[PDB]
Amino acid sequence: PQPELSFDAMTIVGNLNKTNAKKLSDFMSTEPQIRLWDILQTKFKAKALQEKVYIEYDKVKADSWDRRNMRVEFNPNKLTHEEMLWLKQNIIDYMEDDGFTRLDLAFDFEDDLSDYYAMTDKAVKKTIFYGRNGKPETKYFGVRDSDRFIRIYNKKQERKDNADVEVMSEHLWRVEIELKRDMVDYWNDCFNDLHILQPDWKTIERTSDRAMVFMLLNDEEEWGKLERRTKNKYKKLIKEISLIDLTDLMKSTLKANEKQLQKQIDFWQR
Amino acid sequence: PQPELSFDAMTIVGNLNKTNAKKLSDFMSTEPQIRLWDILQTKFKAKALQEKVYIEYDKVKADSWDRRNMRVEFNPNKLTHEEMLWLKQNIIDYMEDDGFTRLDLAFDFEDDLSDYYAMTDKAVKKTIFYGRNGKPETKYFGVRDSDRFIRIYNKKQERKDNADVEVMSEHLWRVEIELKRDMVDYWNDCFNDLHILQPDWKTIERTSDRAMVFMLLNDEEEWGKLERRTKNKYKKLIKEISLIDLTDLMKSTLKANEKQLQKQIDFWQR
Repeated sequence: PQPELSFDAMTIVGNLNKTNAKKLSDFMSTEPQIRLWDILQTKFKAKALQEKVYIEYDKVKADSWDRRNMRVEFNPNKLTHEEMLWLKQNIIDYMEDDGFTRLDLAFDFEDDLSDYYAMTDKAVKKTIFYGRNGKPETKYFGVRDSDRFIRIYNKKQERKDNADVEVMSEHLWRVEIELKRDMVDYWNDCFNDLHILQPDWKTIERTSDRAMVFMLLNDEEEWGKLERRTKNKYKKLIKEISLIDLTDLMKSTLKANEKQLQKQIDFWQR
Repeated sequence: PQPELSFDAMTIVGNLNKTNAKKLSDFMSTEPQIRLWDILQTKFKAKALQEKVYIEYDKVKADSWDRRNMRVEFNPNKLTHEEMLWLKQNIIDYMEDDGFTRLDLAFDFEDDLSDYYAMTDKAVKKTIFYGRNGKPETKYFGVRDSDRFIRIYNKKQERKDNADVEVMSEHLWRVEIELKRDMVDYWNDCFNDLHILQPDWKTIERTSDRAMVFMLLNDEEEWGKLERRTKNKYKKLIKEISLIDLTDLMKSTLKANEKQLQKQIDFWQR
């Protein structure tokens, strides 16, 4: 099936007038439905819309480092159009120099991806959480504080664990692609290096090759020991080996929805 | 070599009088060298000894979980005898029902443990943090909120990352054993189920060799592809190879230091 695609988090950074700082700070105090703390004239913090939006202002940090002085954070999938309009009119519009600092792509699949092998052709860090079973439940590729980070994990299990309403599907896995700083502008093709695979090594006829791969695919630590020219050889081979690569479906769904998603972004920037 | 062993964290939980709550709350306010916040009559938080000791009191949250109402947290390796005596006299003594909630065993090794891994006789959950190189830096066995949790990680790398003074040894790895709640009393012979192992093939110097074996050990059909002259080379190699189990050295060092460690505990409970 085609995976559902959506933005899953958005950060927006901007700068705020002396006049507007207060104006906005003033406004917020009057509304009991917003939660205010860490207040000074140069500082404030806030959560709004039943704690779905984080809002932070700090000028002295902003002056200390040559940066923008207000962030707004939230997940658009959990906001109501009504709400989105409220937030734009009452917060975002009053920011200047405003743009995106974060942007997350969420591909939901109704398959089980435990059984796929997820890989980057690039030489980066990883993290794997295994279940009691010895099988993987959550995978991270890259590091969170970076231009690009990827999670692949069992959404069903994660939703169940979070006491969310249970799901009609028998399997549900997400593939989240966190784009920060300048990478946000390339969201429409950000999983070029990424592949989600599953091959059948038997059908291959070179013997040492098959062993070597089989090991790489069954002890992730063994990548750590391999010479760099070697790493590339086996990266090549892995990709070269598998029939169905879900990358292709992702790229497709992305293209199919590029225009809507694009509009959805444009909305915030006007 | 024999690994250095020590307790690496201690939590102490107790209960505090109405009288003593204030008394202590009063005492602390007078010392500018201790940092007080989140104050109510039922609540208070504090860090002392240059932020090395956390201290938290909460009556409303003690009973709401059916526990004792004050924690004191700290790493004994980073405290001065002077300091330890200060803390006992000015804090711990005024607690009643006092006992240990947490206790961590730290085995430092001057070897490289990258290729070693732990297994209980259970198939518990796991976490592995890999470096950019593809090698493992940190391994977790179990879950942190439990009677028992184990970290094995590169202390050298972790100390370097923490901007600690660099170390004369070329390798330094720790094996931390976090014991909580009732398990603390059994710090002393846990390893009937447990082994810190290196599998057969891991022990080999040679990448191609170790791959080839791993495959032979995990796919029966791969013998069928191999002329006899090869089979023997790997037959030879297999027999030639043993698992290394560090458990034994740990049990030993533990026994060797049981009495000191035991005294070191007794100190706090008087």
